[PDB]
Amino acid sequence: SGFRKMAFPSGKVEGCMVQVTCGTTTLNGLWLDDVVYCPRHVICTSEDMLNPNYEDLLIRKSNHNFLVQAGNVQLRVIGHSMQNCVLKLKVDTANPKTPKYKFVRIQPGQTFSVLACYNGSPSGVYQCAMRPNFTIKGSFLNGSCGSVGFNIDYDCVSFCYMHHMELPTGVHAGTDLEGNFYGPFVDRQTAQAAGTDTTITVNVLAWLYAAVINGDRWFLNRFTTTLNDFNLVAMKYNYEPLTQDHVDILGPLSAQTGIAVLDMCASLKELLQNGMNGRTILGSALLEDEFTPFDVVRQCSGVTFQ
Amino acid sequence: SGFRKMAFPSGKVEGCMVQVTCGTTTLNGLWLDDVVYCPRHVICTSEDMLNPNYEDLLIRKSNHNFLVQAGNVQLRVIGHSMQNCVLKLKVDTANPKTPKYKFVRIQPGQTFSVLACYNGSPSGVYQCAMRPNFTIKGSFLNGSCGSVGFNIDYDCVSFCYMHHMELPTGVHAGTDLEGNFYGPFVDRQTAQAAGTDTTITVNVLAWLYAAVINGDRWFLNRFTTTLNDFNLVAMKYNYEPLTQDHVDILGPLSAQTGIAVLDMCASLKELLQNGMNGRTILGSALLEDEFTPFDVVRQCSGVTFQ
Ligand SMILES: *C(=O)[C@H](C[C@@H]1CCCNC1=O)NC(=O)[C@H](CC(C)C)NC(=O)[C@@H](NC(=O)C1CCCCC1)C(C)C
Ligand SMILES: *C(=O)[C@H](C[C@@H]1CCCNC1=O)NC(=O)[C@H](CC(C)C)NC(=O)[C@@H](NC(=O)C1CCCCC1)C(C)C
Repeated sequence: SGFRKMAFPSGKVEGCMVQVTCGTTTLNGLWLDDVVYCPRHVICTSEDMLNPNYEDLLIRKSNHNFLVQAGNVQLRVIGHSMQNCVLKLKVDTANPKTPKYKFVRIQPGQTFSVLACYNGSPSGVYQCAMRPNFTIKGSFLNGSCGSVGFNIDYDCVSFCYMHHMELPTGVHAGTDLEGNFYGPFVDRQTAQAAGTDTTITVNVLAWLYAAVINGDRWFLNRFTTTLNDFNLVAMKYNYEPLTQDHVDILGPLSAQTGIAVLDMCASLKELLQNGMNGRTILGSALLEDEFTPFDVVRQCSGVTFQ
Repeated sequence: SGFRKMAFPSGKVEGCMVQVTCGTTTLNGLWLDDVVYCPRHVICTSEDMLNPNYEDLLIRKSNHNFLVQAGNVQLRVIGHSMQNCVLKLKVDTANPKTPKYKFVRIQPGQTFSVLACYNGSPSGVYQCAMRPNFTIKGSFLNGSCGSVGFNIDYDCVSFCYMHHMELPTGVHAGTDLEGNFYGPFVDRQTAQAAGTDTTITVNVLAWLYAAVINGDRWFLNRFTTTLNDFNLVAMKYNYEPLTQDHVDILGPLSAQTGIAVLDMCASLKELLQNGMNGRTILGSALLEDEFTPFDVVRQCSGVTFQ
């Protein structure tokens, strides 16, 4: 038993991290086959980031201006191209540690593991969720750009996020591996408003199901509710509306616990309107919304990866 | 900025996990050089675990009775020995993925990363702390035994924990890699009382320092306190006493924030006696005690590993 914030094993991603240096700016790159992917603002100076002209800055750069180091061995760049907000540096050596990989663009509410790196070396791994406002609540310092978010399915690593910037709110914004930002953000040091965040309701319900599987059942009440009446209450507390698709995704958890989804919604409705009265659920005094139903079933059934 | 529960990169440990099968019982093993380490109750049946005679059970076992598989390749056992509560299976092939490693016995209050494995395949990675009562609050299912806890220092993996059992309280007990249990526990299915847990005070203070570094400063009050008067209040709320050694360990965090340790203790004293009044610190409504001062400085300074 037990339930913990669990991240994917990072071994397959660790073998792909390199250091990319262009002048003074050094950050991390993703070495897949004979291509190194990294944020394009590596070609920027501190004065350029206020309003950078990336194409103009890149034209003044040639292949030798990019210092790519994998561990202690330097990789030679033999070509560079810019795809949206990421640079693609073709190197003369293909990464022998390249795993089976995929480039995916995740949806809001989905989770992924972040491998925080500095100077091409991993610092730690943690689990994140794509917030409804297309930000993430990560842990990034100077030089962390190029760190990637990923999921592992069987033996295939699904790269879905690359870190680019931090907003003064404390949250972080980035792109997919094709260079397209998540949300209305741009890679420039200027005022950008992030929309108000919302609680991921289907993830809270999945977390409550995990609590039942682990023996934390005090919050279960004797009532049921309709999907419409639940969403009217959840909307009041800044919860996303629960769709029938979300009810279907919670199917596996509902059958394992014998608790209908609308019955669990009735318990969540009482938790929102009355609070916890100083009690905890799975060791938390707040409702957790960064566990997908797939995360819950994977941890509660022991799904492994190759 | 930002602060997350962060685990070490698991790549160096992933290359050491194998599947160990003895009859029906299958669990995980740690393949280091030409030795595979695994919990000794792999030689037990479900009826044996009530009161097992491990030496008698092992004498009836020969080398071929241990099926060790690394991925899809079977490793041949050429010798077996029992050291306390772990089996040491000598295999004819030395693990080419063996990293620089060390066997350490951690102290209560220290943290480490757990790589949860099933059938020798990693499922996820998360950060744990050795509770004062020598248990851990992990996430383990059937077949997780053999999963190891570890820290990474520079390039050396310090193995410190191997999972053995779960108590009905929901907590988990295990051994170091020499087979010696943490706490007064034995590897048998019988009633065993775990001592009452205690909040790790120096870790809470380190967590409050992390909050200040990340801009969460509302809890800082204008008062100071003595080390003795703080421990009298902390004892009332089941906090471990703060020693001068703990004050010295908090030195780096105190100098970075300019907040004396006894000043932060005065703020923690007010938090304990008055609560948070519905407010959060680093997104938590409860005080976190599973971050060491070393964990805080590593995440707040970006320490990497080879
Ligand atoms: C890359 O390594 C770096 C990581 C940042 C900086 C360090 C703090 N935490 C991080 O994740 N990214 C970086 O420097 C960004 C470069 C882009 C401008 C291309 N810059 C930022 O992230 C800056 N953030 C902002 O300017 C926001 C943008 C929208 C709202 C106003 C301020 C930070 C603050 C340096
Ligand atoms: C090994 O894979 C397995 C992992 C356990 C079992 C599954 C639940 N979560 C885990 O971590 N360990 C295992 O089966 C133990 C074998 C030893 C007896 C050698 N058994 C247990 O962990 C059992 N726990 C107990 O018997 C406690 C011991 C002290 C208090 C009374 C009950 C579990 C409950 C099967």
